[PDB]
Amino acid sequence: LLVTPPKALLKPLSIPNQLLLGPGPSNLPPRIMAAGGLQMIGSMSKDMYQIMDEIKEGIQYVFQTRNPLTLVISGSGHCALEAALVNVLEPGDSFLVGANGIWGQRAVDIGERIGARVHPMTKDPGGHYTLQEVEEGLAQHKPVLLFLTHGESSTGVLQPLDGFGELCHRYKCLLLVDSVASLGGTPLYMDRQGIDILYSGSQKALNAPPGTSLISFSDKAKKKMYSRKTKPFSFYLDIKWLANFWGCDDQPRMYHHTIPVISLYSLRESLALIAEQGLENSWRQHREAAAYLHGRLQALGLQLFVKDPALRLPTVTTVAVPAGYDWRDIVSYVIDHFDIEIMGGLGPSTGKVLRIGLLGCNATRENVDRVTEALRAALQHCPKK
Amino acid sequence: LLVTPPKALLKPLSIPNQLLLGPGPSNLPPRIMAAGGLQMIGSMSKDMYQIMDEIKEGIQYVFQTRNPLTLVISGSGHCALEAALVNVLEPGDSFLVGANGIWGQRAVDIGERIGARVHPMTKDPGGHYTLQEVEEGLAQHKPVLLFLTHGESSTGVLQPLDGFGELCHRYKCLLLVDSVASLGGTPLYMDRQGIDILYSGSQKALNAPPGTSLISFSDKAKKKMYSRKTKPFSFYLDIKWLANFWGCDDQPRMYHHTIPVISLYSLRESLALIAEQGLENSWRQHREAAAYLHGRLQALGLQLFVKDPALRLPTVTTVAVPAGYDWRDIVSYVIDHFDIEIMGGLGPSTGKVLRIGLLGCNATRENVDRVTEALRAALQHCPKKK
Ligand SMILES: Cc1ncc(COP(=O)(O)O)c(C)c1O
Ligand SMILES: Cc1ncc(COP(=O)(O)O)c(C)c1O
Repeated sequence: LLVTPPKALLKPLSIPNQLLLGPGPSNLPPRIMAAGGLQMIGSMSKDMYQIMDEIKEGIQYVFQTRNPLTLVISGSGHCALEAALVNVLEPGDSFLVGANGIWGQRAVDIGERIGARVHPMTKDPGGHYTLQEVEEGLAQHKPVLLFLTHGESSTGVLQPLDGFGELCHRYKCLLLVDSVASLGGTPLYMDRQGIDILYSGSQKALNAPPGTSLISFSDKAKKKMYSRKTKPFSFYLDIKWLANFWGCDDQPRMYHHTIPVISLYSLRESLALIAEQGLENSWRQHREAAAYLHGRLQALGLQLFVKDPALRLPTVTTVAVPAGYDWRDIVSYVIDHFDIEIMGGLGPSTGKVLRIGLLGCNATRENVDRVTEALRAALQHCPKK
Repeated sequence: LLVTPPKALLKPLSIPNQLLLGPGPSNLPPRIMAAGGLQMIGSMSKDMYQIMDEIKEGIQYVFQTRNPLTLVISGSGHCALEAALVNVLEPGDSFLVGANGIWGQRAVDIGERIGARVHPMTKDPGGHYTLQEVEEGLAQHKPVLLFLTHGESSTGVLQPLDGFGELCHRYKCLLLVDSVASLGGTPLYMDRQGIDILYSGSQKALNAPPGTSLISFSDKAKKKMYSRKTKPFSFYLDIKWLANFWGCDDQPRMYHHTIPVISLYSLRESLALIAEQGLENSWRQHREAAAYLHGRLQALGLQLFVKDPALRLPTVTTVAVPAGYDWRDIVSYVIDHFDIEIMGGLGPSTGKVLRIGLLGCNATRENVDRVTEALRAALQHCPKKK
């Protein structure tokens, strides 16, 4: 044979112990690890459908929606975003985007690829959108769809959502919201806030492993996706097929693709955990953990990148890189000496920030203390121009 | 709150003990279960990249390729097929498809959606392509890409592959092969056989959980994907981005999407297990387990759907549904009474066949015997038309 068994593969798997305090993925609690170690069941068995149905109820709970077109996307946060866009948007459709961070920039990229006429509302990192600004975009561009990031994990921003749905609906625009970083960490009410498409991911405050994502569509969104003149560019993400297999339509489930059974166990357990805790209690925990972190970072002489506390995303905090340091030095020091992962910036915030995540079971004052101690040490050991 | 905590989630997760002898997914051996129970590491950590590098080596081993553009797709087998098509095919490209089962039909569907000029070579379930049939399509349709299913798990057919890559190259056509159901279970040699795009899935003979897939691209395929004057319709599956993050190009790894860290542990362990067994040993195991199943099925009075033994896929065996039975009765009998899963047909083979899988750790004499006794029972106790 051309290729021999890889020597490295003949060694056993060995992973380091890391406290993951960046913007995700987050460490896994015991129940979620335990679920990940379970045996397979048939991907189209009655028992699998029951688990799926329970996951659906769980998503409806954490999104606060009664939308029946609610399901799991078999891919990461990006894949749920792509699923929303390739299904809602048809070539030529006007697409208004909140490009105030990497996530709006990604929505622009996807939208251009699938033929939308994309209209970015570009805002410096750290900014958020007002009702006035969005209405100017609706006036100008008459979009079929608005994208807004709820939790801007690249900039640390918590985007207000009240009023945007009603505004979009007046202009016959659908409202698409990214809650990958905000879900479970901060108030969110899909139906009350008139959101038409809402997606999140498994690996942020839910503390499930990365690889799945959560999505829900309103009746107005469904009407668009189900009256397209062309098929979506994606078969894997075609919502008509996915809606059927997830039991969201009035037909028996037909095979589309094999769902990630073991990941669905773990997701089920992550939704059970937050259902046990209670949404509002989870919001409380994150709010207070972030407030504690903010004060500890400030005591170090560090400056929070988002100055208005009301606009700070509890789950991902941005810290202005301290003058004189190489942020890469700080990030490396924190993992190398304290086995804690934090991150620098991303997209427009690249080079400008450090990012510290407080996600679910890892949103604790203990972890705030750990990362604060590690940052303190990095500031006095990392070289300062 | 509009929605209160679902009471069903407040109960513990419980799963039944099922022997999965369908065409996939397969049961997990203990080492793969154990990998899936591990703690997280950073998704862009040095240690993660090492694990990715080892998985890449494991893919190059099981595919038998030295292609540097080899990586995991963060999606099921369908996602790897879509990744191949959306990156290789530009709107208007001629696309020749071996449409001899559901997998060719799905390639047609994707090709149509992404604006290719699709030319199906249609065949009835059980059919396979000869070199002369493919050359007639290559001459008539001038394709930039041919899709062939290697292991046609919906029909039980093993498509010969020798010489198809060379033939395609003579017509300046890329060869894309689906080996989701064949990999590990039957001979396959990506570079030797001139295959330009090869993909497989995690949940068949590798016995990993479903949801990841394996893909490799030749330099000829890479040239086409990196030479197009349109961006692919997908960001999530854009090969330029994926190649970078998987360490296949000249640039620092950039964040694209978060890879499924835990699934990569388990996929890594699955590649380690087959690297421990040895490809050829795995081929022998499957060949012998299937030969045994074929004998035991025929001794029951059942007819194998693929009449030419050389065309029989070891990993997935199609059986004619016996006259007078509702195949649904047989399949439900077997899971309801024995906790054994088998399947009916799929796409064109629906209603025509039962499908029995022998995949990796499940490809054993003991499991052939269990399914044989289950079918014996089902034949004795399922209603037969008057
Ligand atoms: C707000 C936000 N949106 C989208 C994503 C993308 O998720 P993924 O990395 O899982 O594709 C992330 C990581 C995120 O924080
Ligand atoms: C040959 C073959 N191709 C493709 C698929 C689809 O794979 P998945 O369900 O993982 O998307 C299967 C199941 C298969 O046996």
